[PDB]
Amino acid sequence: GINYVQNYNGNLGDFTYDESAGTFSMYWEDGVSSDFVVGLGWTTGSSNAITYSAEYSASGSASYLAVYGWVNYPQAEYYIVEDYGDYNPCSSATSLGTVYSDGSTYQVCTDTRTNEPSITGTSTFTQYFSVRESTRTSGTVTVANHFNFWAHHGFGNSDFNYQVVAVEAWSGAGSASVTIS
Repeated sequence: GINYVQNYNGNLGDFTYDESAGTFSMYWEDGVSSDFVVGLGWTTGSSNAITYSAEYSASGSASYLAVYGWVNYPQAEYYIVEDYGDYNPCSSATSLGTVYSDGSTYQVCTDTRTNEPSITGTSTFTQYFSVRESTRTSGTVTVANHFNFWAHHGFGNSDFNYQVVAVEAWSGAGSASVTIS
């Protein structure tokens, strides 16, 4: 029951959505050289499972097909990356382990962003990432398995701000078309 539309620089590409149908698409087939994050979701996140289906094409693009959201305190930005382009965030970040969920292992890592854009303006926050090793573009994400693993490493696992299925990119070109079931 979609009630939040995520649009962070959606203007850099062609973002279309229908909250009633639970569908959206994003074309950035001419390329982008700045960050966008677009998607559909809920004003308050939870640990309920999310089922989605997508056509996602982002080879040669620093991009993610991800469940994305925030925790108010301790302030954290989080990603459960189902598929991605050229860039793996865990290659550079502090490794936390591996979690197994919904048919694959996920590399888990963390990072700290200082004086960067956040749900409160500009601030310092922690990032948690689960990056799928056998990437896919459809399935169920049992969000609770990721939240419970990250909670061992300081993730607040309560006091949630928004949560969306999102497409992000900051370079390259591609397209995406997603349905949330």
